[PDB]
Parts: sequence; C-alpha cells; structure tokens
Amino acid sequence: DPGLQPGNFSADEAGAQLFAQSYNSSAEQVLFQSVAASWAHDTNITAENARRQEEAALLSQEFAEAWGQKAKELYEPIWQNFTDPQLRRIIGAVRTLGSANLPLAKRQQYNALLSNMSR
Ligand SMILES: *[C@@H]1O[C@H](CO[C@@H]2O[C@@H](C)[C@@H](O)[C@@H](O)[C@@H]2O)[C@@H](O[C@@H]2O[C@H](CO)[C@@H](O[C@@H]3O[C@H](CO)[C@@H](O)[C@H](O)[C@@H]3O)[C@H](O)[C@H]2NC(C)=O)[C@H](O)[C@H]1NC(C)=O
Ligand SMILES: *[C@@H]1O[C@H](CO)[C@@H](O[C@@H]2O[C@H](CO)[C@@H](O[C@@H]3O[C@H](CO)[C@@H](O)[C@H](O)[C@@H]3O)[C@H](O)[C@H]2NC(C)=O)[C@H](O)[C@H]1NC(C)=O
Ligand SMILES: *[C@@H]1O[C@H](CO)[C@@H](O)[C@H](O)[C@H]1NC(C)=O
Repeated sequence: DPGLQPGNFSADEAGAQLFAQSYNSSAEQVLFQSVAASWAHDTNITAENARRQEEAALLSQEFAEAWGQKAKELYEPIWQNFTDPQLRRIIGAVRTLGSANLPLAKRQQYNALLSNMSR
C-alpha cells in the first residue's frame, strides 16, 4: 500500500524535513482509521466492531513499524545535529521503534508474554 509504505528520501536536514512533511500525509489517515474503529467499538459494542478495531490496530502498528524502520536506516548515524527543535522531536519520536527491533521468534515470544500476563 502506498499509504503505509514510505518512499525514497534523503539522509539530510532537507530530506528530514520532507520526511516529516510526508509523515502527516499517512499518519493522519492511519491514526484516524484506527481511533475511529476503536470509537465505533466503544459506542456500539456489537460483535462486528471488535474485528475492525483489531484490524485497524494491526494496520497502525505495521505502518508505524515500517516508517520507524525507514527513519532508523536513514537517520540513525546523523541523529544528533538537525538545527531544528520540532524536527528533532519528530525524528526522535519516529526513530523509537520499540519492540520491532526483536527478530521474528523473539517478537512473537514478547507479544505472547504480554498477552499471557494480562490474561
Ligand atoms: C502463553 O500462554 C499459553 C497458555 O498457557 C497459559 O499460560 C502459561 C504460561 C501457563 O500459565 C498456563 O497455565 C496457562 O494456561 C502457553 O501455552 C502453554 O504451554 C504449552 C507449551 O508451550 C502449550 O503447548 C503448546 O505450546 C505451543 C504454544 O505455546 C504450541 O506448540 C501449541 O499450540 C500448544 O499450545 C500448552 O497448550 C499451553 N498450556 C495450556 C494450559 O494451554 C504459552 O506457552 C505461553 N507463552 C509464553 C511465551 O509464555
Ligand atoms: C498534517 O497533515 C495533514 C494531512 O495532510 C494536513 O492537514 C490537511 O490540510 C488540508 C489543507 O491544508 C485540509 O484540506 C481541507 O479538508 C477538508 C475536506 O473536507 C476541508 O476543511 C477543506 O475543503 C480542505 O480540503 C485537510 O483536510 C487536512 N487533513 C487531511 C487529513 O487531509 C496538515 O497540513 C499537516 N500539518 C503539518 C504538515 O504541519
Ligand atoms: C526506494 O528506493 C529503492 C531502491 O532500491 C527502490 O527499489 C524503490 O522503488 C524506491 N521506492 C519508491 C517508493 O520510490
């Protein structure tokens, strides 16, 4: 999907600015979809809505993971100097991939551990 997949970009301050500018164009839509599905679940508890809620949650997680991986591979060495506070905060927020840095087996074990503790 073009929306969930970032395009080619440049590893410079101007490239970072274009990265942040393009970040809205997909993040707005993805977050609106996910949070709207969650709101529909929380207002109409019917058994249909939970499937949409979980599908949108997975979609948002994958979008964030892909964008964060691209931002990492493009700006990790140059994550210090930007001469722009707002773009620095944006890049720091996107770069933090979190639990996606684990391999497949370890990521599955981690998600299973969280779910099992909750249960
Ligand atoms: C997450 O939880 C499941 C379910 O078991 C529950 O959690 C355990 C940690 C204990 O507190 C249980 O009392 C509780 O019911 C765990 O699966 C359990 O482990 C065994 C050995 O793995 C399961 O047999 C197989 O295990 C794997 C998947 O784990 C697959 O090959 C099979 O699908 C099959 O489930 C066993 O079925 C299951 N026990 C019960 C009573 O259902 C699971 O291991 C755990 N995951 C992690 C990462 O801790
Ligand atoms: C953050 O990203 C969003 C998405 O690109 C940017 O906001 C968007 O801004 C445009 C106008 O600049 C909005 O268009 C307007 O939308 C509605 C359509 O019903 C209506 O008010 C007008 O007819 C007009 O077309 C647009 O809605 C809006 N958001 C989205 C999600 O499309 C915003 O500029 C970005 N902020 C940054 C980069 O700082
Ligand atoms: C990004 O660059 C790679 C370089 O291999 C290319 O394959 C890919 O098509 C590019 N993506 C876009 C969306 O242009």
